[PDB]
Amino acid sequence: IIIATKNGKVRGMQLTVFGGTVTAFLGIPYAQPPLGRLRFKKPQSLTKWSDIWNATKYANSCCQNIDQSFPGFHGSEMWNPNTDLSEDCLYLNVWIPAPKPKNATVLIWIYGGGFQTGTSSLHVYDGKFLARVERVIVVSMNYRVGALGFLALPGNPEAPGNMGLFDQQLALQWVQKNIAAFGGNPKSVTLFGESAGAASVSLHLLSPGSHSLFTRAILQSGSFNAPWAVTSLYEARNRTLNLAKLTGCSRENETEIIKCLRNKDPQEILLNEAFVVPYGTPLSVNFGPTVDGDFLTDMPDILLELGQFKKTQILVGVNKDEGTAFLVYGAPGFSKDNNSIITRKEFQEGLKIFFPGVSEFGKESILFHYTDWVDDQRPENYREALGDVVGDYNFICPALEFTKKFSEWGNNAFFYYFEHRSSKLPWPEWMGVMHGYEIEFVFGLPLERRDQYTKAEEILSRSIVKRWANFAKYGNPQETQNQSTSWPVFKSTEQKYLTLNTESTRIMTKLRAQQCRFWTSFFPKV
Ligand SMILES: *[C@@H]1O[C@H](CO[C@@H]2O[C@@H](C)[C@@H](O)[C@@H](O)[C@@H]2O)[C@@H](O[C@@H]2O[C@H](CO)[C@@H](O)[C@H](O)[C@H]2NC(C)=O)[C@H](O)[C@H]1NC(C)=O
Ligand SMILES: *[C@@H]1O[C@H](CO[C@@H]2O[C@@H](C)[C@@H](O)[C@@H](O)[C@@H]2O)[C@@H](O[C@@H]2O[C@H](CO)[C@@H](O)[C@H](O)[C@H]2NC(C)=O)[C@H](O)[C@H]1NC(C)=O
Ligand SMILES: *[C@@H]1O[C@H](CO[C@@H]2O[C@@H](C)[C@@H](O)[C@@H](O)[C@@H]2O)[C@@H](O)[C@H](O)[C@H]1NC(C)=O
Ligand SMILES: *[C@@H]1O[C@H](CO)[C@@H](O)[C@H](O)[C@H]1NC(C)=O
Ligand SMILES: *[C@@H]1O[C@H](CO)[C@@H](O)[C@H](O)[C@H]1NC(C)=O
Ligand SMILES: *[C@@H]1O[C@H](CO)[C@@H](O)[C@H](O)[C@H]1NC(C)=O
Repeated sequence: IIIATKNGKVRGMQLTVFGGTVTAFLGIPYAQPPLGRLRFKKPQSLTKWSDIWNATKYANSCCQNIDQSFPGFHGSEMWNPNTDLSEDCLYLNVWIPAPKPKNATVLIWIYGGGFQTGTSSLHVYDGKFLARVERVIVVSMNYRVGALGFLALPGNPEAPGNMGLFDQQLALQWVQKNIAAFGGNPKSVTLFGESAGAASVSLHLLSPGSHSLFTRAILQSGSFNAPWAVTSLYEARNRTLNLAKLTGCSRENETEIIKCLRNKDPQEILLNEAFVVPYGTPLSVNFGPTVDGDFLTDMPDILLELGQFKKTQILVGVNKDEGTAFLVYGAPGFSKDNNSIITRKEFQEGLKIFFPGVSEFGKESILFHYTDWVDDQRPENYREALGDVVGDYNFICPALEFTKKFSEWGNNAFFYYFEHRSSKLPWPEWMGVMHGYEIEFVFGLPLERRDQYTKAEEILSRSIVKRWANFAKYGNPQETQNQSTSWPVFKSTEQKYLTLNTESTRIMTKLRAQQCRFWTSFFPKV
């Protein structure tokens, strides 16, 4: 219950899970607190300690604006930090099965949230069920989000960009140096993540500094080639300057700007992040990954296109209704509290909200491609169309394109389409299988017969958990014991994918083929 790590001993705590025991180490530091002269810098190496570090509580979450759009509503508030905000947030968590394993595969979770929010302490990222049920080790880290994590003056070590990515990288390396002491196999490390975390995972596939830090990869609802995932070096600079002016820190010595931004206080930086883009959307990523020339040596689309990435197996997937969650955060006529039937002209107005800098002709080409109703009468037609637009453009099509390009270089890839709507889903039914609501199934929360999930959800979560684990341990996401549908590899020819739900597990082909041809080939031209 005490473990010696390369920088000191840490005390853990024991959890009882399903008539058994998991050992939890919550809040292990892994970097020097990035405070004072360290803010905006790459994380620094943690200096040794002689005590027992008490790893018994989740540590501070990184500073972030929180979602206040639905005060008191669990659908939104379940994603807000459940631990004090602080700049002193570079901690990680380890769940180890009991008894202590001897060469366990390690699952490293990277949370998502548009690169501006999120924290490893969330209830639906609790790693104890995976450790209990499949006897893997689960690791998760906090990493700096927003401008504190991704503010970029490229080339300038005072604000080089991609600090949050380097936080993640530092944690991956902590797993390399220390997880063997916990009973884990550092040669069997699977990164998994969702949304911006999935996109983070995919950039770890392109980053040479990360190639030796993990074995395999799982990408849930995200990848770097998503339109939100990489800030241009153009946007990045115009955005730090806009931050600087809104903080009265505009100097000409760009390091003087950073030193000036360093003595502003977190909430003053946080309050101004929102306005560095002239027009934002519910998908805005004001401060995200950039081609820093360090973590990321070239535009990632080129590296993807030209085969420059770690060669290994990947597991990629998306949910049936990725886009709906964003509609009630700005789109006219939408509300979580009715069925949000919108008209044609509301739909068009919605496009102007989601595609502000897109020409009139671009916005018409979207309307044209999505408004060809099989049934002209359905009053939901435009409501569903807008969600499909938002989901295909932002998630499903970039994910498919990522998997095609990655598998063309010879590696086994598996693709899933999650289409089960949680029976506990607090959001209205019309929003469907929403962005982020497969995470609870992946982490095995429906395995706890106490918390209001159906039988069928237990069965499906149990199968997903087995498949994620077999992918991590063995590179192959099969459930071999219970006469399950075999999960085929995804090849750029047949493009077979696996659907996940309670009813039927079907092999299908060429997900959203007609919609993605518009987004991936035509639309980038406009
Ligand atoms: C590049 O920077 C300028 C400055 O942004 C403005 O000031 C910031 C501090 C912030 O408050 C933003 O909301 C502002 O927009 C941007 O130029 C402005 O453009 C918008 C309309 O596009 C408008 O507010 C003003 O006409 C412009 N202001 C100035 C001083 O020129 C510009 O949009 C930024 N981005 C790009 C891609 O050019
Ligand atoms: C669904 O609800 C939306 C959201 O607006 C409502 O306004 C509050 C007063 C309350 O009634 C809540 O349920 C919502 O927050 C409706 O959009 C509104 O529509 C009316 C009439 O068109 C208009 O006055 C408002 O500007 C709209 N608000 C917006 C666009 O934010 C919508 O009409 C409702 N749809 C259905 C089918 O009931
Ligand atoms: C670290 O914790 C030591 C023992 O704490 C034990 O665990 C917690 C959960 C409580 O149940 C406590 O009563 C247990 O004994 C302390 O003795 C020690 O002082 C702590 N160290 C620091 C630096 O806080
Ligand atoms: C763990 O497995 C690796 C190969 O994945 C092996 O080289 C190593 O010796 C093993 N360590 C143990 C069993 O302690
Ligand atoms: C001002 O900028 C120069 C480079 O133009 C840099 O060398 C110097 O360190 C900056 N001033 C301070 C006080 O850092
Ligand atoms: C396989 O089926 C058994 C019932 O025979 C069930 O208890 C078990 O949880 C299932 N395992 C998986 C991985 O689905």
